[PDB]
Amino acid sequence: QDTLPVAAAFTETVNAYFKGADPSKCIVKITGEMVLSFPAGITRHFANNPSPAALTFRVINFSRLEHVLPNPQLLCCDANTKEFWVNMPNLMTHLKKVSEQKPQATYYNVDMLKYQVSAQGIQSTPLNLAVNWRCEPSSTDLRIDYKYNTDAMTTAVALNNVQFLVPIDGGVTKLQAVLPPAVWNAEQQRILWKIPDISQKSENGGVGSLLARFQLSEGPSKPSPLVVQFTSEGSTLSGCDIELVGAGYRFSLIKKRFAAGKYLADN
Ligand SMILES: [Zn+2]
Ligand SMILES: [Zn+2]
Ligand SMILES: [Zn+2]
Ligand SMILES: [Zn+2]
Repeated sequence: QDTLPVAAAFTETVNAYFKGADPSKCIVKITGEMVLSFPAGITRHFANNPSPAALTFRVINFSRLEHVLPNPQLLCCDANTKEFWVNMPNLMTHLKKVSEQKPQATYYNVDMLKYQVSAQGIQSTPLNLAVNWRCEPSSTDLRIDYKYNTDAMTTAVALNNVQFLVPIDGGVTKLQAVLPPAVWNAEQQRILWKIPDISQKSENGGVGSLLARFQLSEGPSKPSPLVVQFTSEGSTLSGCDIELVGAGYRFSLIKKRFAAGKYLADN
């Protein structure tokens, strides 16, 4: 059983732009990459195997992907499934090069597939947002409504390190009625909320509001984009998975994760 243990990862990035409370105006773009990881020692392995067993895999739910770019050195020579035969001499050349360059490395990550995920508006979005501003001549009311949305992801999984940053115009003298607690950057004139986790297991099922009032010393505030951050582990957005075909290899791990890229909301 000289089967090389190997690892795979899908990593997805969701971009979203929300416009007031109007779902039809939400612009969504999801991208991703599939990466193969080879464990230190592969070089010795290929030293014993000049003509190794072919590395062939199949990507599940392939129809959910569009704009697929296969590694032009390692790949490319029907509905929902696509099979690949990795180019072995080029993979070994590669792995020899990076190994003789980072000999201390515990694994070598190789990019196989770059792709886009067919998205359908606000449904494809793991965190729904609606922002409302009330801009008085000397006062500003800010409301951020968020909703954890399981429909965007393959399996119900938490959002981690969630950040809500928003610039406040008009020269703020004082913060009032701030709920939950946030952090005011004075030098930068902008407010930041942090929630460590959001999910079904969160309070109110992952549905919440961020509230702030601001006293101004200069005119009204002009609303600015809410910028959001979060990461996630244990699920993809695309619903893709990977399988080995043929003998000689084993997946030691298949890591699935996604993260917010440009994730904005306007008034
Ligand atoms: Zn071996
Ligand atoms: Zn096929
Ligand atoms: Zn290379
Ligand atoms: Zn990469």
